Amino acid sequence: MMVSFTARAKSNVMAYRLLAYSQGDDIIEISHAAENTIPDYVAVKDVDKGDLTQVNMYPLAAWQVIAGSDIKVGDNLTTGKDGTAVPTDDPSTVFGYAVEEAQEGQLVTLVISRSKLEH
Amino acid sequence: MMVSFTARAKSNVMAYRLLAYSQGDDIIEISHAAENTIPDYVAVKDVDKGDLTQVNMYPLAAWQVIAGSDIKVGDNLTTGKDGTAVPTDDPSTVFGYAVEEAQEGQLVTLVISRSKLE
Amino acid sequence: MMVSFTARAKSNVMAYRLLAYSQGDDIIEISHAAENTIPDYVAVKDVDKGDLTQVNMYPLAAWQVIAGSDIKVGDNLTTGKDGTAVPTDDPSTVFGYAVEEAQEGQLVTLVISRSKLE
Repeated sequence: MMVSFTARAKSNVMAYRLLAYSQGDDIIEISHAAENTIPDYVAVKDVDKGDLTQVNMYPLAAWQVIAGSDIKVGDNLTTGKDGTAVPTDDPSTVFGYAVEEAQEGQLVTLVISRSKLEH
Repeated sequence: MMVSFTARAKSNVMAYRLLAYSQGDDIIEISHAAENTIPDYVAVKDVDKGDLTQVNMYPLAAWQVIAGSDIKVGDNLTTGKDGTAVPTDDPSTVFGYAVEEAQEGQLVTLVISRSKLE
Repeated sequence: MMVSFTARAKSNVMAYRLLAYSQGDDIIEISHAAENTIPDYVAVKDVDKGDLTQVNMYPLAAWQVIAGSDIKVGDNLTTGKDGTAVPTDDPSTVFGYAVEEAQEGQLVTLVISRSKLE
């Protein structure tokens, strides 16, 4: 159950980083989601600025994202720098919670959820 | 692993049209979502009025629907006629935005507002 | 994609009951969701208090859950007692709506939704 569309990278996109969709010229542009925002989707490949890319979207349950800092199992997560995922406690910016442990730079597996886990 | 349910078409349903769920006697019913309403899902096959179907619903951030008129990238979309997707200027009726161009009758891909990301 | 992780039961958990997740000591802890709360998932097997268990979470838009009382198609559902699903009128507590009927104690199928049907 995959749905695909073509996009243009408006800035360099690295694999396993959170993505924002934006209005380009006759095309959707993708870029790393901004810090402390709710992402639109997640990248699974690296795209160079200005290149076309096929964005394949899958049913939502869990995402694999690079950790922007140390993440503990059960942390609530928001967007960090460069489209990474980082812990937060601001409920209005949470988009998921970690179910694996990850040091900064490692791939974290998170469950998509706009509600925080009770700590 | 998928959790399915039986549904009955309240009226004739066409593949890749927007659907609304409604209560029936011992059956959830499906029909094309009404003009300018927020849809519940999208049909995968034709279902004649009165016939049953197994709904295999996925939580998606993007849908593919038949365009009811010409659509430009980024247009905000609501339900048109016969369960199609069309642009609108009324924010309270929008359920997603187009991520590609489509002419009337062409499949259009769109990104949903009311997903697990809302 | 689905995810599989190892959790610890904070309390006794029964098959097809609503679950709440909480943060434990570098592990997710599970227990029956509390009455009138929004659950995080549903158990597929009994788990004794203190035991580790393998949770497999799939991309599902519908769940199967034990009914806490008689449920009719279209009922908006919240968490009842002992992790069961019951009808409710409080919009703040709804987590889905029934798409099949179920007597108390049987399995009901529901579509996940923070909004009431219609």
